[PDB]
Amino acid sequence: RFLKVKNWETDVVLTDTLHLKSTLETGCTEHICMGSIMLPVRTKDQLFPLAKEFLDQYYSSIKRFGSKAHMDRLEEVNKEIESTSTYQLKDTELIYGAKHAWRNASRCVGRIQWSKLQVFDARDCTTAHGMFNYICNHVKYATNKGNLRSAITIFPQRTDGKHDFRVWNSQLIRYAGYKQPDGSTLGDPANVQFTEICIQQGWKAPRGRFDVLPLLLQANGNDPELFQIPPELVLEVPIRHPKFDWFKDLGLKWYGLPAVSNMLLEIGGLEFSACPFSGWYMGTEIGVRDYCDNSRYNILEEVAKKMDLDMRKTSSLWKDQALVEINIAVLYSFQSDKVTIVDHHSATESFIKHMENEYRCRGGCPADWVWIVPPMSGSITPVFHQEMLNYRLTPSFEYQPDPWNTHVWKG
Amino acid sequence: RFLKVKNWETDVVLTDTLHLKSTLETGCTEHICMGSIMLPTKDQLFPLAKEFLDQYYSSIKRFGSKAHMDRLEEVNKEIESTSTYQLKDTELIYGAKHAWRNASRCVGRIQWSKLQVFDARDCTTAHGMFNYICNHVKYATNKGNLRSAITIFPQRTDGKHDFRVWNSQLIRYAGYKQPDGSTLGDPANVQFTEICIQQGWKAPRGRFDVLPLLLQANGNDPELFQIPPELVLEVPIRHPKFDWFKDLGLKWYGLPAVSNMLLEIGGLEFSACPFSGWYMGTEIGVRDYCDNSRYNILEEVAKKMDLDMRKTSSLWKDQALVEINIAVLYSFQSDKVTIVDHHSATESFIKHMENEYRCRGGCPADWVWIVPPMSGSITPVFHQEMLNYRLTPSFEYQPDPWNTHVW
Ligand code: HEM
Ligand code: HEM
Ligand SMILES: CNCc1cccc(-c2cc(F)cc(CCc3cc(C)cc(N)n3)c2)c1
Ligand SMILES: CNCc1cccc(-c2cc(F)cc(CCc3cc(C)cc(N)n3)c2)c1
Ligand SMILES: C[C@H](O)[C@H](O)[C@H]1CNc2nc(N)[nH]c(=O)c2N1
Ligand SMILES: C[C@H](O)[C@H](O)[C@H]1CNc2nc(N)[nH]c(=O)c2N1
Ligand SMILES: [Zn+2]
Repeated sequence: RFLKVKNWETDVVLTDTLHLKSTLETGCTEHICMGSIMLPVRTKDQLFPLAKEFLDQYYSSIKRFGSKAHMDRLEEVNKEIESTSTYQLKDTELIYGAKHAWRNASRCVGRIQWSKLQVFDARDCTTAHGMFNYICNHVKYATNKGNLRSAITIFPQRTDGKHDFRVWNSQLIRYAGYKQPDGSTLGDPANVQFTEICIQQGWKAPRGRFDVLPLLLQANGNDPELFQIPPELVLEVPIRHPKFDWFKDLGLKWYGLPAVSNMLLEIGGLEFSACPFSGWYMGTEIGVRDYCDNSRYNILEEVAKKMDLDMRKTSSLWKDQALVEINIAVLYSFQSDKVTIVDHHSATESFIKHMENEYRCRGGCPADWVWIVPPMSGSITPVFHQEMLNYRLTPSFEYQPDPWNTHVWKG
Repeated sequence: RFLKVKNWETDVVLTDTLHLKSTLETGCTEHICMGSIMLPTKDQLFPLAKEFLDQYYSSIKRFGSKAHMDRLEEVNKEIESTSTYQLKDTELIYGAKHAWRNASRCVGRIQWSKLQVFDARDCTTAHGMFNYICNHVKYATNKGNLRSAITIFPQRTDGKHDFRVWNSQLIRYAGYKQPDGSTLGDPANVQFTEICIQQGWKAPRGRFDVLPLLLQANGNDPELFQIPPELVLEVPIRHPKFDWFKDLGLKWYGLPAVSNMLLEIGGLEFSACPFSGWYMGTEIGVRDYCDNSRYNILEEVAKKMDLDMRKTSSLWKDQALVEINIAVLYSFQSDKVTIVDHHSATESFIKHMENEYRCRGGCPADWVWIVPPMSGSITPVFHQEMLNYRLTPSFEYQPDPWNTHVW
């Protein structure tokens, strides 16, 4: 079967065959679409077919499908599974798997970059201190003094689910949030729960509005341990506006390195529960979501007051006016400090080229419109007008429950 | 199977049971989501009629009543006999209001029960259709105090006698391809502007020429009619800050009146059912004015604003986009023509959703269409999980008539 998608701005039509290789389920049925739903201990039984399919993919990509190297690897993995109940990926396979998990990430607009991913193998790590060392090296490498480089660090895979490696931080670099007795929040409201865990674990909170959270690292299923990222490794950008001199006095900054650390990396049926990865920011992630979500720093009103817009009627679009200026400031500040950032116009245009290229060389590109379209100025970006097909391919990044909800404490 | 939708800004969780009553298919499967795809006999009829009559009599709290069973029998008699049936006026009004209520792509559904339904099922000619449409337009426009309305022409019989309005909207601006190479007026209507000229129309070849109506009654060739200009309420677009905005020469019409959809009630098909409400500001300012395939004024506006258009990262497009949409709202509000901004309309829809979940068990909703085309995440609908499913009565798409008309 074949499936067509149309760009309604350009009339370019693309044909998807790649969805045929999709096995995992979407959440939708013939009778309900769950496309806007945020989120809709594995035995040898199901593992060898997952390994075989991955190794077929791997050896096909290197033009060795059916070779003796391919057949020998299949044999070797089979015997390792039935004898040890799991198996170890070769370095080349791990790198391939991590790159393709990114390539397959249908919610990621930044995938044109997928093949230039730096993969750090941390599968020999055994302790939380070792994890901290690997993560520091990741941050330093990825940050590269502002010339950001994509990277992923891969800690040992799950064994029986009782010895998991986990990074308890949702991102490697994030600001604390503190609930005050008067009901207000200081810092990032998204991080109040995690901040409280850190404090309970012994973290001495500075209780400011932009406190970089400590790392909370769990090795081999043991209780997690606290570590402070060396401050010289945390590149931050003070936010100023190119026309509004009062904007700096808002006291805003952000960190340069977006580094997601709570997802699970699935490769050939193996589960890597700690696999922090990093790229560089699209400006709206900070300017629209981090700063202007009502549930986050929520600076629209203070910015709009300082711009002296008509704030009495929403049809003045004072929120839309302030939002644009804030996002101009974020982009101006990062570029002025020579920290890598991409605006949503450039990013979505690159994604369309990537997607067309993927349809030609690969037969498709799974894409989640709900997430790909940026959270401001949607229809003046080319992705808004692009039909997209969403389906799940493996290798993949998956969500996993927050570890404090599942962890068995040792004491 | 009893599904939950979460609002991630407010943590409000609603439980949807209405989707289990859904019948038609979404285009999605368990292996592939098509949420962003724009367009995915005697025996079939009686279950359709039964399903509809059942919900009608339930809604008036007469389920399982004498009148319910009688009407079920009478329609059953009529289908066995005539191979179709006719709706009572009460059922027709109910069916049209619920077609709107069920329109999962419509953000303006909080108004669904205040729809004025005009029964035009006695219409037989295109001149009669024109007359009904003029009355609709005058009633709906209401000197700028817009009122929702639908006019329902006779239902399909054998598909040879269809009533169709060939316009996609009752009021739209013409589109002309220049010898110079580009497009004058609305590029989206270049083909329809051709079919009007290629049928008799005499075009002013301006930038904002109201298109004539092309009306097809009973399957005959469609006929041209000019809507009386005094019935077409237009708003000149000015900005409450930039005096040069007026010189751009922009205007738009006040009445959004979709005329090319098909209304399905109880299995009966109404191929000509123009309906109208009032605009959300972004439909004009974001889509009509700033789409690259439409009037595409962003460059000229940014030029007049003297923004740095060298690099995309100056967000000059975004800045211009905001000012254009401030002016649209300002112009309509100043001329006392009903319009709603995207902030108000999406707040209304969240309120509508909670109402529908409370009193009905759910609300089918298409996030890809509901979230406005600018400033998405500062509107509450962006953070609202939505379930999309197809209920009937419904409005459906249908092929353009010129691709079907046995001429
Ligand atoms: C290189 C520059 C990159 C850019 C500009 C970028 C951009 C984005 C953005 C804006 C999102 C939306 C998520 C949100 O709004 O919270 C996203 C999602 C995602 N990205 Fe990328 N990304 C980049 C690199 C990467 C890398 C290196 C990886 C993995 C190796 C990755 C994997 C993903 C995944 C798995 C998601 C799904 C998010 C989720 O489901 O919550 N991205 N990306
Ligand atoms: C009264 C104020 C109304 C507002 C503010 C409103 C708003 C909207 C908007 C913004 C859209 C998106 C369509 C697009 O972007 O092209 C839409 C779609 C739609 N509206 Fe409403 N509308 C209103 C009244 C009505 C009425 C009276 C009906 C029918 C009786 C209706 C039926 C629909 C349908 C069927 C769609 C989706 C059609 C499609 O798939 O393109 N609307 N509406
Ligand atoms: C509602 N989000 C909850 C949630 C939970 C767990 C993970 C994520 C998440 C996952 C991602 F891969 C990406 C994001 C955006 C942050 C981000 C990451 C990267 C690598 C580049 C970029 N430019 N930006 C967020 C989000
Ligand atoms: C990409 N659209 C293609 C297409 C084709 C056929 C019909 C439509 C369409 C259908 C609708 F019910 C509504 C619209 C927006 C116009 C509109 C209509 C009404 C009643 C109120 C409003 N405020 N606005 C457009 C759209
Ligand atoms: C309800 C909805 O699915 C949710 O708000 C999504 C919408 N699209 C998004 N898109 C991106 N990139 N990031 C997000 O967090 C979200 N949130
Ligand atoms: C491809 C995509 O489905 C298409 O551009 C849609 C996106 N969402 C939309 N939403 C609304 N309200 N109106 C539209 O025309 C569209 N177009
Ligand atoms: Zn779907």
